[PDB]
Amino acid sequence: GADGVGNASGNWHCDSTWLGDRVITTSTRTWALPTYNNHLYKQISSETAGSTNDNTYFGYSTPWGYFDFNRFHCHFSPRDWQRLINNNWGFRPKKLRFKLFNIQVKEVTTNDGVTTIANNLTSTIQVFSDSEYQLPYVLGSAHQGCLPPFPADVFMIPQYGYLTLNNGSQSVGRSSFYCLEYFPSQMLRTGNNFEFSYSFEDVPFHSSYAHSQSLDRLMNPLIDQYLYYLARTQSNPGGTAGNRELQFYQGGPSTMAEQAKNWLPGPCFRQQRVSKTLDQNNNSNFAWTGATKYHLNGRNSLVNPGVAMATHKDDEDRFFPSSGVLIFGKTGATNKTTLENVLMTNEEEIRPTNPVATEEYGIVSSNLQAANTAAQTQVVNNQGALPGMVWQNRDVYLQGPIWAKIPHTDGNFHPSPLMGGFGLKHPPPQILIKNTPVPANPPEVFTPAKFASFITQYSTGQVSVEIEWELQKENSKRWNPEIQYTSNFEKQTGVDFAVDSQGVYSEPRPIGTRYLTRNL
Amino acid sequence: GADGVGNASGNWHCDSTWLGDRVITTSTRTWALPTYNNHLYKQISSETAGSTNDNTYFGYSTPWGYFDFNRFHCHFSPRDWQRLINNNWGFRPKKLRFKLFNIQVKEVTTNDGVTTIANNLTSTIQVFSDSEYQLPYVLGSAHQGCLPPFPADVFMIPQYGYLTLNNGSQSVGRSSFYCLEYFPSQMLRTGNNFEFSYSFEDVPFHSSYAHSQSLDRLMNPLIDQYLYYLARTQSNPGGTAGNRELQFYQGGPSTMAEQAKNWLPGPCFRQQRVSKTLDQNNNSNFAWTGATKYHLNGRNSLVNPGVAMATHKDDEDRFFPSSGVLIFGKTGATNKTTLENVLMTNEEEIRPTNPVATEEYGIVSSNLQAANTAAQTQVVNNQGALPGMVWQNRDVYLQGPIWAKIPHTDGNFHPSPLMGGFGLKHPPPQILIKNTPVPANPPEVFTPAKFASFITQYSTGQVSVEIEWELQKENSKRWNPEIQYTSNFEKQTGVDFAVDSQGVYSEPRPIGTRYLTRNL
Amino acid sequence: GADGVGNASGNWHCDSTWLGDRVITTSTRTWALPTYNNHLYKQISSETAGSTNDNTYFGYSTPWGYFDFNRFHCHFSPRDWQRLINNNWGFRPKKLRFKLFNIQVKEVTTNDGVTTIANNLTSTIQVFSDSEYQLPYVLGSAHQGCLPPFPADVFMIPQYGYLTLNNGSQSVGRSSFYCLEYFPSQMLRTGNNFEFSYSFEDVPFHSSYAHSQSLDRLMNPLIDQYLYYLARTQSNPGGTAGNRELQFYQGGPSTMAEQAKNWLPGPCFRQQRVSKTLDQNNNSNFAWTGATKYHLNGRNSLVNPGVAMATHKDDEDRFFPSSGVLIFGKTGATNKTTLENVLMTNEEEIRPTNPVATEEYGIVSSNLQAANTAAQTQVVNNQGALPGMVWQNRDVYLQGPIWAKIPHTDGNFHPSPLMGGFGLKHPPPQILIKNTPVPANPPEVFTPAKFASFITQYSTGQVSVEIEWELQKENSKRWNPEIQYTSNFEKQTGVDFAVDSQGVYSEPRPIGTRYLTRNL
Repeated sequence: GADGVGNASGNWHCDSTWLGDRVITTSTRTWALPTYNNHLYKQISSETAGSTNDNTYFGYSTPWGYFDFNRFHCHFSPRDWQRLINNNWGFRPKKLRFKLFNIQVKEVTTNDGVTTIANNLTSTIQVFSDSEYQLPYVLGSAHQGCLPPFPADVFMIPQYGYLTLNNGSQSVGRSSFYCLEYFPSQMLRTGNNFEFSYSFEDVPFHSSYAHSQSLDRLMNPLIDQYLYYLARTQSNPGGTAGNRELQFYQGGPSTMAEQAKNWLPGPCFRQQRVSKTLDQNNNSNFAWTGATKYHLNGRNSLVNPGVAMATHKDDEDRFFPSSGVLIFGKTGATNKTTLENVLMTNEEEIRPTNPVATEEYGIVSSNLQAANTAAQTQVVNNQGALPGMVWQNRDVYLQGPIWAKIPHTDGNFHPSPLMGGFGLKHPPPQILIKNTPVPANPPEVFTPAKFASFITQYSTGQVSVEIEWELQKENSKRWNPEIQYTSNFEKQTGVDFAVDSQGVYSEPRPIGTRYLTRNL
Repeated sequence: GADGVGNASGNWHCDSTWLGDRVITTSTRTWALPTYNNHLYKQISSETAGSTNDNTYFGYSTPWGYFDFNRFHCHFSPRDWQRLINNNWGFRPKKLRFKLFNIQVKEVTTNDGVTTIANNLTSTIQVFSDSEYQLPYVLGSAHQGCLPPFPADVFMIPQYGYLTLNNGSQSVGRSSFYCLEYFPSQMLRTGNNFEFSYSFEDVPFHSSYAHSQSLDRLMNPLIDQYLYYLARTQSNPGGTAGNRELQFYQGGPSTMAEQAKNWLPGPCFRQQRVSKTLDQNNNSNFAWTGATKYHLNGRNSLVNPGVAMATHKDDEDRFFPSSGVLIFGKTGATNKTTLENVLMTNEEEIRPTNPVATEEYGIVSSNLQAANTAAQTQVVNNQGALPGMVWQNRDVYLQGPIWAKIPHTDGNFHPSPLMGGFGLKHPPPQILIKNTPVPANPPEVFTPAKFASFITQYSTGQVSVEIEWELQKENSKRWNPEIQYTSNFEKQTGVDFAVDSQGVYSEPRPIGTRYLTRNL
Repeated sequence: GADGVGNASGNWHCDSTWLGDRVITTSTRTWALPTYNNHLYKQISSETAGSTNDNTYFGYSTPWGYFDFNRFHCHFSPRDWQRLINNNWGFRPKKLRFKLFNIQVKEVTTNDGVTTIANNLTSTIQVFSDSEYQLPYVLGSAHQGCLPPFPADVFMIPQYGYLTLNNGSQSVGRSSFYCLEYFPSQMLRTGNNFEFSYSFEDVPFHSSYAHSQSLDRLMNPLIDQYLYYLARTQSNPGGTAGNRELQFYQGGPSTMAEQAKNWLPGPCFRQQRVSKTLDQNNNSNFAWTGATKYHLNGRNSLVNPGVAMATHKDDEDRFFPSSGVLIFGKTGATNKTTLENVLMTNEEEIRPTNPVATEEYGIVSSNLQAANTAAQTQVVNNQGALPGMVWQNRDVYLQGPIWAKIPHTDGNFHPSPLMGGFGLKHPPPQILIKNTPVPANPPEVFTPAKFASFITQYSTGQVSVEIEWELQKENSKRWNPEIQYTSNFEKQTGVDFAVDSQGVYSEPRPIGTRYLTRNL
């Protein structure tokens, strides 16, 4: 930064600019940063609370905080989100610009029950972004602490901490320890400000479209194929006795199912089906026991949300995959709630290309039939990738994560975040912030020991983030109208996506991007 | 077009030019276009014939016709096909040029049983190609209606129609309706002609070679490995009692199966085995019941032909996969025939890299053995892709489809048409053609109602299509002779791939591209 | 036109181009033109059918036809209409381009019950547009005969005819007679084509927005005015006796109605209220008797639809103004139908600025009160314009008229078509078309008499019209989502705005432009 105490270090700019094929969404917020761990790095482990072999962990908690803006509703208003999803077949991020400014560091003293807060003008904060991706990257794990959806809210910066390898609650030899004061970081007083600019690597557009066709129906309904299939292994029964014969027909309008096809549905990893009407569910706890989960190094980790698959079948609304959806809270919901409080997203738009998450991929022959032996088949619950598969990624939601970091590995298959958004090798850097320690008066005779005695203080200020988004226009020749995301129209006690009488902003429903349709 | 009634709008050119590494195959045909649906767009659905939940559909039938040239024998004579497959390791399309010309529109009137046909000189046809891929793409579904194999035949243009999303026999909200008079289309009288040129996107060469080695045999037979494997978990029995011991040998000439390898066979999705000798098949109808089929949105769709896999084992000719082959008709075969009438293709050339379609991929251990517990394994009927798999695509046949359109999706795995040919994001555009309506005399007092009264008329003309193909030469150092595609040699009542006494052209057998061999 | 018989005189182009702030909508149709009045100009009058003093008329019917493209659905598909109304605050026409081409003139002869139709190559049609507005302008009267909504339909050109001044069924001295062969007109054979280009005069954008505020509520709810009003003419009663006093309060949050305001609702001309539930209506025929109608030269003409006013009150959906709405037919509705067959439009979006069509404008004091005299007031059913009135024009609908011609008069007040659309001093010219007479063989000895003997013939061809529209973008800062025009979403037997099984295109509902909101 440049000037001194009585000069503001940056303006409030929160806006959205729709120009041509791009949109630039700027958002500004006010934040508050406490002092974490009394300026201490501490190791954390599951030893303190026994938990279970699956939940064991080992790691470190740091005094540093961090800035999270990895949810769309940070950058989008409900109206701006509506322009996007109604008018466009896809979008991707292009550029990023981050700013801290108008920094204030307060000192707080407690005497005789009365708490007093005063400006500390000479105290600093430390801020650095990790550009080289050297620290553990905890973004993209869909935690709390992101900038709020509503510009008028004030949010508290979350604490930074990370996990590493472990054996039980202990640490193995490969466990890493990172001191974050071992990086260069800019130190800022009230006149100083912080900024950096970032540029997204090239990624495919998100698909904001739903298919208007299905794989199995891509044919011409009027015309008959020139390819035979095997229709019958017996002669047409007259009610007397079946006689062995091989009969071949041509796929045609009459029978589409038997007709030949070039393509196959996407892969599935199956999951249990749960009903929203309680009396239709089994009486037992199958949530963890009957769960679909993957086994890694003796740990069973639930598969959530998992491979993208349609949530329910054509006519069945009430069923949902046990682990196979994203679930959001309604406003004023605790960390433990019932079905009425949650907001539950479903992917019904991927039914054309994708299996239903709660049902089989297909069925496959298990044996070699003969004259005495009868044909047997087995059900395919899980299927990996086969040549000729097509699928869709999970949808992105106004409340959902924007990106996640692709791990650094020898290989990956079609990397995309299974929660949603844009897989990135070099995602937006983590921004880390801390209150610099201010010692309380030292003893006046030299002792080597650690101080532990500090002035309790916190800092506040504003942060603005600006992302440039690229749009993919809708080319469709469809005659009839599209589906659109609309407002309620009929009267109601309060406006959706607006504050109530008490001042509490709320988002009544999740909103996905897939409305406009295109051919498959 | 340019000139008037009595001037021909284009020459007949049907030929093939083999030059260097390319071949240019031009083919001309004569066509006839009727009037479909009495100039009406009509919705079609399975409601009219109940069928079954798997065969339900919803869609639209259009007055428009379309040109199909998506089979090799359109562009290739049996001799030209023989030069290709004997001399070359691969081929791919490069350029495309399409022409309509010599257009004639006849009016037909029926009085007192006598049908009279006359030229209508002022009537037009409408032709447009969809360059932007905005309409449902029904090509690549292997329907009839393509240009005939034999240049002297006349073919009738098929009717255009498409399917969209449905719930049962009804339409959901995403069902699309396309009016094809909502595109710009060129209107042509007898002097006018139509042309456009297309350029194929870059695709890999088809493999016209068969491997001369197998994955498991890629080793050196003379030399012994330096890698141990676990040969025995007991001591060599003397006929007294087995004793626990671990014994390691080196893979060598003696035991190749136990020897270590870098690669794995391609993925499989298994299918039932059917015998061409009727008495060896089970007595039951397993065709649909014992079928291998995939489940998509509550519909069971047969998997045909499916993932490329060898049709039968080494010595077993008579068995074939239930759904796992392409099947062609002999001349004069109905839409329902027995085994003698069909022409059945097999892939035996992919036995080196690919599983047998009718048998297991492998076997895998199902449990953790201990002192009391005995080792158990389970059979792998289906396998998705694993690191280190190699496979071959299904072969292309003189009768088979050339290309198919890769769907527009977020992801796909090794897209290739499972029927065969070249997967294309931007395939050759659909060419759509229609007879422009000519109204019968109007009533002479104004009524708003739809006419429904038209002059019955049809159009004929010639169409030529020219594709430029790129060739991949045979580099082999193989000493001994290759296998080749040869003619019969011995006498027979009639020439193969030639007309009979009655004038009916016929193709006696399917012909694939894989003859010449190369190392694996 | 240029070339001869066997060369098409123009291409089919039907499309829509959305570029920046403009949209260019081209539409092509096929038409059929009969021979009207056996080539005769005939006078028409109400003398033939007595009717009533209000319905008397005098005029002329002409052999000429005319082209009508004065409805939006000619130029807009239901999807293109949806892009417009969802994304924009207004639109107006800019340019116009009209084309006739591919002309065909058929001769038709009837012998012994068999009707024969043949091309007549040397026969012509006559086409002229009236650029100087010299003929009676019958467009904008919302008649039938316009190009159909659906491009695949064929329409018959309506007959041209006009009315002039009359006394009863007779003609006064100012009655005008127009011969349309007294204008220059282009004569076209099958090779010839017709074209002209037109440019709309500058008009205000249509308002495609609904107001998000009302006139009476424009104030600040939190703050109290500095202006007093007279609250009470008696002292606050204690239950004993009222005492004369004058008391003044300040308009504030509590009482908004009494608060001072700068503006007034638009003018009203009142109309009767009819309920869609039959049992709530009076039992009588009040349709014509209780109608709202204006009296001009001894004729009572119904006021339809009339001055723009909200159709119903806030909570009352079922009521509608007797004459005060536009009413459309469902497909397959006769010229006499019941309530179920009609499609009825309502303006609820003008409730903020406009009176309810079925209720009073206001109430006004009728007398000078004194000590003995009590205050009296009268209801205002009709109100002309007052200083400080604001209002909204009636909405435009996909089925409704685009423009109407402002009469040429000494004065007008806020000219806009009361049906809807754009008032134009110089609207798009009338295009007039006729089949040129071809005489049957003359008698071979000279007679002066009129022929009356002609070859019966008709003509067909294609017509394309292209309008360039200018758009007004949506600038709103509104946080929450807008209302949008959406598709059905839930399943149904057939797609809306699409053909049925029989081929009949239908529009299920009327669609207005007002969805997006802006402040008042």
